[PDB]
Amino acid sequence: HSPLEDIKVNPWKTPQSTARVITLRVEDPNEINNLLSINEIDNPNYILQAIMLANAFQNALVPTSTDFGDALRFSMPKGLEIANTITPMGAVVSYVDQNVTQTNNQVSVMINKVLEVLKTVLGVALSGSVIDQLTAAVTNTFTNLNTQKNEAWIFWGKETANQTNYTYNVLFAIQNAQTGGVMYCVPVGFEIKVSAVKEQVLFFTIQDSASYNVNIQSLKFAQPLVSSSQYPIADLTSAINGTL
Amino acid sequence: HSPLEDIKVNPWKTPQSTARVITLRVEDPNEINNLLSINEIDNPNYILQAIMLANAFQNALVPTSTDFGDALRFSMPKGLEIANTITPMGAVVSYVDQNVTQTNNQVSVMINKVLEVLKTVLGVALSGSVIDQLTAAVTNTFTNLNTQKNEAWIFWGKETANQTNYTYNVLFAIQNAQTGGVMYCVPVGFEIKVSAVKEQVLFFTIQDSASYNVNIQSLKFAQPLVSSSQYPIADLTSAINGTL
Ligand code: NA
Ligand code: NA
Repeated sequence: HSPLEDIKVNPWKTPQSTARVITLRVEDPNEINNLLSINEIDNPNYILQAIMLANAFQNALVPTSTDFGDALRFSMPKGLEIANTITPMGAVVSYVDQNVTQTNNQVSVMINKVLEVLKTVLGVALSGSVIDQLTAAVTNTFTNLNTQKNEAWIFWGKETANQTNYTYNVLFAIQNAQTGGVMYCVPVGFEIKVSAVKEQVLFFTIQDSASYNVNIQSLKFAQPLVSSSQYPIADLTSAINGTL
Repeated sequence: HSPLEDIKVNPWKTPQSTARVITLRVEDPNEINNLLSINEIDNPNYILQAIMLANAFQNALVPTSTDFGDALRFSMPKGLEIANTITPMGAVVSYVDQNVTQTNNQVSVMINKVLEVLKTVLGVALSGSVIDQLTAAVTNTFTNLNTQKNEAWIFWGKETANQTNYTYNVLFAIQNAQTGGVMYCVPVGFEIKVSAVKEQVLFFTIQDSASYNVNIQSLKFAQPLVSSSQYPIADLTSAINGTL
């Protein structure tokens, strides 16, 4: 019942997203998949294609060294080998195998360091389109670990009084305006040593301080798009199960 | 190359889950959906059914009072009305509309209070099967809000020097051993007042202290299962878009 004011437009205020977010936890899959699958898609007709890329790079996981512990991590080298075998055929655009370290800094700093590596792998345009999920995904690598601790993508290694070893395996599938005719796939294998006992790590936040020695292995894989709109849903159920 | 030791079995050590987790962020859906869709499924053939339940309860969102701010929240009453219209037909098993409050306690405490309400709605058996996602989902209602702040399920209301108002809309779809022949659907509308400015709230952790006044509105809806294995994927793309 008030008067209608003229428009004051703040060109910096970010508008609320219209993006729909759906998370699926698939109990007891026929075939085990140890990659957290994070998908940024504008056309659901490429969901099947995204899952099938995750199915493939499952074979690029490898055990860590015995001195690290009993863990699986995505290997950049084996990833390259596997990349070649994927059909429809496609190209490895970039790859990285790099150590990241820090001393007595906040976890937030470490997150930014890791983000800097994955942003280099994705590139500016690609980073921008997935910035929210990318940030959240790296955040959830170092914090929010309690609800994740027994999940299929995280593996705990050696556990001393001064240090905890663990691996974390996440995969990004991107298909939007910035990808055009290809879907991009970016698996990431984290091998993390952190200067805290597990009980503390399980409840680490961005405010907590810690020293890290971290190895990141990743690659970027473009696969030309293949719509699946005409295939039955049974084919998607099969891809999720890893039996397709 | 070591000797093979006899088995020492600790019956309390939780085994690593085999559950596959896939998150979809669907850019620019045809129809906007303001519910975070969290799905606990053992058979992907019921994914379509889960999305279609989320599509329906979108219509049960309502604006908050003007004094709260410009926000949408799932309404338990309107939910009941909408429940009746859903096909295939089904039953409202339980519903809640309850205030939860706390004074100068840790955020962790508040999370537990809310969890106690949603566990009452789900029941013991049902709670147990989805305990990890349920805990994470309530955790992400009060913390990890920075990467979420501009997403479609969270709305910011009035923002004073002493208080922040916001709503949070999440939906659980459950289909597993504990559900049998029905899928369960549990939408949740949070109306949250918290005794901190937004800048602080955006970076609240479980360790932070705050006073809350929170209204929770939810219901539990059983729908007999309908497999979609024979339908084309285009039908799933359509359900995601809200055009089916
Ligand atoms: Na961000
Ligand atoms: Na838990």
